Amino acid sequence: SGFRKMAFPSGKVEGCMVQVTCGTTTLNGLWLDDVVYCPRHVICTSEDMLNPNYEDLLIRKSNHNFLVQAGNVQLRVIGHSMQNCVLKLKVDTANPKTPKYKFVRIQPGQTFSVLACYNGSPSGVYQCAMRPNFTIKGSFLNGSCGSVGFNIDYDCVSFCYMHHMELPTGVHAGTDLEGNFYGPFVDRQTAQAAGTDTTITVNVLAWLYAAVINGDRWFLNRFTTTLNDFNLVAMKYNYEPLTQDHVDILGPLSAQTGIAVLDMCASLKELLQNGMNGRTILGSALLEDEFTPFDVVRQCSGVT
Amino acid sequence: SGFRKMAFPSGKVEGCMVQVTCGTTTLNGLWLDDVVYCPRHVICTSEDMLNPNYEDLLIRKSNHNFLVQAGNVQLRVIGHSMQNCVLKLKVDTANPKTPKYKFVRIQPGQTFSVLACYNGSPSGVYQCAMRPNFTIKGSFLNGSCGSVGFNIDYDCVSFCYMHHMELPTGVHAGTDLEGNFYGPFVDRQTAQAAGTDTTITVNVLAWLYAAVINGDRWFLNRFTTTLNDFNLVAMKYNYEPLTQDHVDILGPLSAQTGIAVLDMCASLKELLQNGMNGRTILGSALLEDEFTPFDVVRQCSGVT
Ligand SMILES: *CC(=O)N1CCC(C(=O)N(C)c2ccccc2)CC1
Ligand SMILES: *CC(=O)N1CCC(C(=O)N(C)c2ccccc2)CC1
Repeated sequence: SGFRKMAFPSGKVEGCMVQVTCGTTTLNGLWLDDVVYCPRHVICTSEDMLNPNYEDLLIRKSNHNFLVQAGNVQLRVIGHSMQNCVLKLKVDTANPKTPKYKFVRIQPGQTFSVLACYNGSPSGVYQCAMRPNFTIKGSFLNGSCGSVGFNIDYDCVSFCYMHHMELPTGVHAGTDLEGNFYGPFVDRQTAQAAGTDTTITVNVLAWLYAAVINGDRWFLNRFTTTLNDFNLVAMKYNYEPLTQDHVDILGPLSAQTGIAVLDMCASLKELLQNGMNGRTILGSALLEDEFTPFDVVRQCSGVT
Repeated sequence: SGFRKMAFPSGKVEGCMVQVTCGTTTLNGLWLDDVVYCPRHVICTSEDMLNPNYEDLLIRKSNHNFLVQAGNVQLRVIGHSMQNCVLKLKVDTANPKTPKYKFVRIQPGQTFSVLACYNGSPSGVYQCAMRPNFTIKGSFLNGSCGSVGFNIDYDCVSFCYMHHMELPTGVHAGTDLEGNFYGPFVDRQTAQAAGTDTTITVNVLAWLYAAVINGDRWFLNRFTTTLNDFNLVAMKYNYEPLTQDHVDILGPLSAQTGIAVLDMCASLKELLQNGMNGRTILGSALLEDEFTPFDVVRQCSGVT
């Protein structure tokens, strides 16, 4: 028992982190096979970032300008191309530690682990969620750009995120591994405000199931609700509307605990309308929304 | 910017996890050099655990009874000995992936990362603290025993914890790597209740500094306090008494932010006496105490 915010083991991704330098700028790169992926803003100067024309700035760069270092050994760059907002630096050596991998584009509500790196060196690992406004609440300093978000399915790493920007409100923006930003964010230093940060309703319900499974049951009540009734309450509190897909996705947890999804919705409805009353659920004083139903199932069963 | 509960990169420790089986029981073992460390309760049957005489149960076991498997390759056991509550299985092969390491016994308030494993396979990584009552709030299922807690100082892993028990209240107990349990817990299925779970005051103050550094400043007030006055309030709310050592330990953070430690104590005093008033600090609705001043400094600067 016990339920914790748990990141995937980072070993497989640590073996992929390299340091990329272009001029005065040093950020991280992901080394898979003979390609190093990194944010294209590595070629910008602090002046360029205000309004950069990346195709133009890239014409001024050659293979030898991209300094790629894996630990203390330098990698030879034999090609360079821009794919959307990432650079793909072809190296002469395939990464011997390349795990089995996929590049996936996740949806908001989906969670992943971030291996925070600086100078191609990993510093820590934490669990994030792609927020419904396509931002992530990360922990990234200068030098952390190029750090990746991933999920692991047994031995295959599904890379979903690469860090690019910090919005002036402290939230983070980045791309999938094809260089397409999540949401409307651009790799430009401009006025990009994040939209409403809605709460991931299905994730809160999943975490309520995790709590019942681990002994925290005080919030269970004698009520039920409907999807439409619950949604009126979810609307009021800036929660994602609950769909029959989310109800179906919650099925395995409903089955295991014996609590119908709509009854758990009525518990969540009461928690929204009345607060926690100074109580906690899984050691938290607010409704946690960065555990998916799959994360709850994984942790509650011990998937490796 | 952004502050997250961050675990150390788990790569170095993943390469040490092995599966240990003794009879019907399968748990995890730590493979460093030619020794595999595992909880001594691996030799118990569910009947034995009520009142086990480990020296007696161990006489019935030989080197060939300890089945040690690293991935799909079996390790030959050439020796076995009991050190306090852990078994040390000498193998014929030194772990090629043995990182630089230390075995350290941490104090309560100190934090570490747990690589949760099942059948010698890592499932996830999360950050814990050794609670002042010598328990940890982990996430461990059956099969997770033998999972370790660690800290990393550049390339040296300091192993501090090995999982052994789950108390009937959902909290966890284990040993350092010399087999000595933290606190008064024993590897016996008996009535072991955890003591008062006091809040790690110095860690809360450190996390308040992390919050100011990242933009959350609403809780800052026009008050100050003394160590003795603050301690009257800390006593009332089951907080650890603040010492001049903790004030000194907070020095670097006080210096960086310009907020005197005692002024931050007065902010913490007001938060204790008045609550958060439905507000949050670093995305949390309660006072976080599992970030040490060193963790705040590390994350706020990007130590790899
Ligand atoms: C996220 C990251 O690693 N980086 C973005 C900020 C950047 C930096 O420190 N400065 C000042 C800069 C350089 C070039 C272009 C814009 C801003 C380091 C890399
Ligand atoms: C923590 C851990 O991995 N283990 C302790 C519980 C144990 C188990 O499932 N049972 C039923 C058991 C076996 C032997 C002795 C006591 C309890 C699996 C290992």
